[PDB]
Amino acid sequence: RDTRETMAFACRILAMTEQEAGLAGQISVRSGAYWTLRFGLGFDEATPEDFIEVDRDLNTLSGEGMANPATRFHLWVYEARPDVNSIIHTHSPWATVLATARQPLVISQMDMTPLHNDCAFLGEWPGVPIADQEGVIISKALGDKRAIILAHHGYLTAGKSCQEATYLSVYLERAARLQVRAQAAFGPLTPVDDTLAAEAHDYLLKPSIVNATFDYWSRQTQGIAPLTK
Amino acid sequence: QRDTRETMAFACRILAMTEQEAGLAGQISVRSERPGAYWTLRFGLGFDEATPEDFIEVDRDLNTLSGEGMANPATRFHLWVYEARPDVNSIIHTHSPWATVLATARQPLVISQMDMTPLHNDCAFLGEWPGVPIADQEGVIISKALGDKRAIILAHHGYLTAGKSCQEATYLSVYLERAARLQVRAQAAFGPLTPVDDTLAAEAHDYLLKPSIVNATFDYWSRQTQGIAPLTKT
Amino acid sequence: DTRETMAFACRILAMTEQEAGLAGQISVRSERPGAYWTLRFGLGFDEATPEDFIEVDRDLNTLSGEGMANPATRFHLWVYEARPDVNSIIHTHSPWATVLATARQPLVISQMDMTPLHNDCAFLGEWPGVPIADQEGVIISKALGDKRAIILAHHGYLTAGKSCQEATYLSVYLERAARLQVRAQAAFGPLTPVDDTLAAEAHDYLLKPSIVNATFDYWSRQTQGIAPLT
Amino acid sequence: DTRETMAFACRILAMTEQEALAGQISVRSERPGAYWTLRFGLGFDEATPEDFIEVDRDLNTLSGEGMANPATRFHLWVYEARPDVNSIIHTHSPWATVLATARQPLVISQMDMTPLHNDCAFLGEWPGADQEGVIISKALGDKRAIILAHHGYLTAGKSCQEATYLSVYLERAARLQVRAQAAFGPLTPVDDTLAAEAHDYLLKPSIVNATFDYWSRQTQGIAPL
Ligand code: NI
Ligand code: NI
Ligand code: NI
Ligand code: NI
Repeated sequence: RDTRETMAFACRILAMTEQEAGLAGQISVRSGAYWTLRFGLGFDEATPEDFIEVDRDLNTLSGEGMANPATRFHLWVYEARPDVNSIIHTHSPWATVLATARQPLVISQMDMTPLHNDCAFLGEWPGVPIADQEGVIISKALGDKRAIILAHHGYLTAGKSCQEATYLSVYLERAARLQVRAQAAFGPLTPVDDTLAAEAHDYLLKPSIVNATFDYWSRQTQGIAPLTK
Repeated sequence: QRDTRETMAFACRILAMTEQEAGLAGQISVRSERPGAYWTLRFGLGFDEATPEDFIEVDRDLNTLSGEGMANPATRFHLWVYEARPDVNSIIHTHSPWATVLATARQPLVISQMDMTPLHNDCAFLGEWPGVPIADQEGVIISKALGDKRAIILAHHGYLTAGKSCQEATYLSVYLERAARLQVRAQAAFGPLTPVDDTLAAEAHDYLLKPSIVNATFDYWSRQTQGIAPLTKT
Repeated sequence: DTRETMAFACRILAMTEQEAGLAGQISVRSERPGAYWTLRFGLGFDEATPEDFIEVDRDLNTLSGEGMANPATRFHLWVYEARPDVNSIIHTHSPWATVLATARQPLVISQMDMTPLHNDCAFLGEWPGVPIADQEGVIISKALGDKRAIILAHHGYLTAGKSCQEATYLSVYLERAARLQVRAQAAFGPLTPVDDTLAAEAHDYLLKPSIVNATFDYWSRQTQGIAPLT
Repeated sequence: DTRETMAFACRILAMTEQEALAGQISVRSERPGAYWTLRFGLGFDEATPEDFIEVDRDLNTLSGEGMANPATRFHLWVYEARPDVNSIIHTHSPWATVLATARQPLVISQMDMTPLHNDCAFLGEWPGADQEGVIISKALGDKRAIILAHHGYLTAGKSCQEATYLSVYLERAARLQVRAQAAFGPLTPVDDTLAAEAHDYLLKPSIVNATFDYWSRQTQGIAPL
């Protein structure tokens, strides 16, 4: 119940922080099974009852609905990364600009540091590959990283929890927006010092900050009343 | 008739939601079951306010055959596209923000990302801007330049999409506008883009244009326009 | 009817994203000589109601309505005196038109919707700081000449219409034209202008009273809220 | 009244699009060595008057319910260095952070940028509370604002209304500069004498307070016609 509620909030947060590209969004949580948003729904309409548990053959083991067959590749990532418990893939507007231009992230600001030495870049675009080819390609290119920019496609985040995968997704999208806006006006950016970036990376990825931020974004999706007159 | 008008009303709300307003420049039509006629949004209304009763059926002379209202005379040229393209049943024309950047800069789309592929080998580019021609000349110019494509970027003007259904014309419109936004933002920061392989782009084009995906995506966007309740508070 | 039209013009300007603190100005020439209708000081365009528009004279005395005029609108009298054809003036520091003003870049007519400003947008290259009405009015009236709009370097823009509907339509079209030009030049460099003869025909077509008034009425309905489809 | 003013300042910052839990706001307390601030874990968009607490130099809550955001402790060094400052805002707002990330100072080229003319410091070093406070107080000097390289910005006002006004004007000035440079390259600055006159005009209390009250009314919702 807690997992489905967390996944529903993660979906609403991703929709609120403007990540939508038709029905291209995917989310999963490790259960050889995984929890995922049922087929045909967007992140903005997800409720706890829309998350189903499914095996390697995409058979539903718990809940009502069918899995989005495009999430089958997530099993290869979970198999390669025992530390990963949640995966998010979207074609969000600004991260997809970096993907389309074949441009890796350049760590030049405090909030970009959760991706410092933690964002892989897959240069090859295999088109619409089958689940197995995509899983092997993405697991290999991801390596031990928390995120990957997929050239000509979008991005994927891989977190130890659904809260961490969501936090990485939002921070990667905002980091991409900052980099694209800054390079359009001023050209290539000078990165910050690697040692200080690694310290800021560890600071921003502490569970207390990740969970408090996820809970804040969750409250924002529910609506906040203006101050009374 | 009722289902056609309801589909057109949702298409208008979806275009408005996906931010495509430039005054009353927006046009939408659906080929009528009656020869020589088309359904279209009545004059004076924006896409964001369209309801089923705002779609009227008009003839080649712009006489209203069915419904209450007068046609936007600027939609008369659509008849030439329908005549040239028996496969086309719905047309959308707008001056949306990002697609109009490409049109203004005389820059064709460069297919460099998965969601740009429904326009791969499917977007014509009219390089000449003819000013404000009368519907007949506008119709011949646009039908000839469109050829067999699903979309066209009209230099110094905007774009047009031509679908087998109103759902397909809307899907092409949204994907073209988002593809143009991605390209403009990418080129402003990084310069010209590297196009993806043509064969893989054509496969992704065919995958994304399957009727099941087009209709499910149109229905999803239709639900979005109606408002989605937030998750409840405890 | 004048106060209602001005209230809708204000809501339209706020909706179409022109906001910059309380820097906005709007006026309509009064039927009474030497007077003009304007939004009262301290209110933004987004909160304007018909009762917030007052009629004021050259000395900023309130002739009709409740409230005090924004003294920064005094120079509008100089434009009305120089242009008998002008009945409504709008000045704001809208986001995109102000990028052109800040960069000292005139509009380049390269798309259909930019044509209402073709041969109709002056450019004041000098920024006089915070001048008094006497100086600002002469500077702006002289630079505007017979045009419908002017980009004011390092400041913003002003539109001058035969009606409040036309001043509003010019304001929205200028802001969107500036957005299109800035976005296009950032990605692709300087633009190719369209043919002058065709641009003048498109200018006349888009400035016809029927399309100006239908568009103003459409934007008016949008500010009031539209219910989603059931 | 202080907590209500801070609640409106928070809603205005959220409305004028500044969100990155990175946001900080404080007001110097009437009690020496203390400051009022938004409690930990809340964003500016949800702040109510009861969410502002009074805290001491050791981050102990003196008044109200809640714990302070420990990252606000450095505000004490700015208050100690600047007796004229009574409110401080720090955010990583979208456009001001573009300038900070690119190490680009503001170039005063338009009327609404003038409240920052000769009033915006630039800290070039990114150090990754005692060290942060000394570094930021020294770099800020006597200015109303500072762009912090690779980080964000801070404003320091004589009132919460002035800190909020400086925040909004700096973010909009950064947006204007970034959009203009992307399309047209480096900007020509306006005349310094005229910029200083416009700076003084726009920072008059009547304009600052009327503008803050206008933005406060906007956060509450305005009925359509
Ligand atoms: Ni994908
Ligand atoms: Ni058109
Ligand atoms: Ni002004
Ligand atoms: Ni910070």
